[PDB]
Amino acid sequence: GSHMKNSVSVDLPGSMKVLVSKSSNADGKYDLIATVDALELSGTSDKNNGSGVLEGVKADASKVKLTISDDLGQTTLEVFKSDGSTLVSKKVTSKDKSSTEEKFNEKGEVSEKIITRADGTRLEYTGIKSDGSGKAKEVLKGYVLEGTLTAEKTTLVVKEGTVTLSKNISKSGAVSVELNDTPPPPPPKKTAAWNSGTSTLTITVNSKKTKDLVFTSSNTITVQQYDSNGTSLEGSAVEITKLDEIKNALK
Amino acid sequence: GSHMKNSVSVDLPGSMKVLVSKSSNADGKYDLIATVDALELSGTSDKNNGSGVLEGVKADASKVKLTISDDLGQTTLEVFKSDGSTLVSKKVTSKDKSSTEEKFNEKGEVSEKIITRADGTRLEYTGIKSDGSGKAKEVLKGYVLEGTLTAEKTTLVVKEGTVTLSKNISKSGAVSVELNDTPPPPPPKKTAAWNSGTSTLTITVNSKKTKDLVFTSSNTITVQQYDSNGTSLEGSAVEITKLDEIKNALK
Repeated sequence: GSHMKNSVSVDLPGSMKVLVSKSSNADGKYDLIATVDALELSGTSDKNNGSGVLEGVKADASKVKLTISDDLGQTTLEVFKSDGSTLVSKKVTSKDKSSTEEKFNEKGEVSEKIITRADGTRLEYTGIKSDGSGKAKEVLKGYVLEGTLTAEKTTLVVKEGTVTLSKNISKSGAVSVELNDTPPPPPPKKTAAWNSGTSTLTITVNSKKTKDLVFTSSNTITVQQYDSNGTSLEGSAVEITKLDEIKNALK
Repeated sequence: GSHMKNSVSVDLPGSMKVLVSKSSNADGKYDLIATVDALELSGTSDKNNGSGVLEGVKADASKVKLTISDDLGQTTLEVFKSDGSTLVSKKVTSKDKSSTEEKFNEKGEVSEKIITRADGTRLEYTGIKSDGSGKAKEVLKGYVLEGTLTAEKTTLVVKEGTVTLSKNISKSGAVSVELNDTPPPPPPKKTAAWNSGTSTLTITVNSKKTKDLVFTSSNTITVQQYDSNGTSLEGSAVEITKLDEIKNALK
């Protein structure tokens, strides 16, 4: 790969290496050389520990820039369009093996982002919108949490029955958790009044009369409905002819 | 079948016929003859309209008695054991074609009873016990209602969901109806408190702490239960290793 006479090799975060000249040149700057994805990057630095900025040009004229932090604890690898300013990809890697990788839309704005923690768990963001929202996924050991992203926080949601658990992660990385239980409305209870004089059972639900069941001198049962206000009967009484029709009227 | 010289034939309820002599005998009583189920029954009456009591003896010595009401509106056909007093069957039939038929246990007590109304609907009682209870069935046009019998009333029951409809019929035949709705208890609602200092969500149900969910600095979730009183934690925290275990803890 990269070769430099009278150089020291420096190991970098992200499984990269930079060669730094043992000697400084006329300006007292040190030469830096690195090969990243088979492209040679080069720069000069005031320092000789391996920190600085290295640059190169892909065969398709894309511009590549590798920035190495002063203490060697972090690398930033950026790929631009040929203009040298519209980002195509960006990966920041720290010595503890955590990292942030971004993909960009055609205008150079972040459209996807993967945060890899030092322990290998990940936050994966896709479909990022200009207001900072998007779809979110937290990849943990043994399982994946799903949710959404806003500008201030990532909200991962687990649902079971009527219970919702929300794990919120601020851009700072602070965690806060909430739980909600929204039980369905209790079904309104049927009550009934019996008028022995008219052999009529009047059912009520939610304080409204719903129907009259008449138990006739002919040993039959009829059902008649009330209007939506429960004010008076509507239509005509219907004689029940099968058991399922009694059950239905009790629904 | 039955034959009598100088007699008039009288049609009776229950598709029976009695022959009555045109003349009274020395005592001024009239001869009555009838054939019921191929057995000739005979009696004498003070009256000549066909009312009275006729009796006969089956080939197995069972005693049969047919009583015809004074106005001919009702017949009672009883079959006894040879003692002439332990009932084996009894059928009362009215001119309007309603009827009551009873079967009896070996001690001559009613064990089953069918009431047939003039309109052909029926009440069917089986397994009648000495306290007057038993199983009940009302056979209506198009469907059958099921229930139970007590000494004072027959209670036919239709259930749908949590609703129970009861049709009560007194021994007099008066009808009264009731409805009950017993909704299940509303599921107790989960609530939770978040302690940011300990990154711990504490769930409560029915005013008792149920479990702690800890969201650790290692990007893991642990769950630990409280005792049945909700007083303090029990056992040891268990690390969640799959999504189903989070859902389970939310059940």
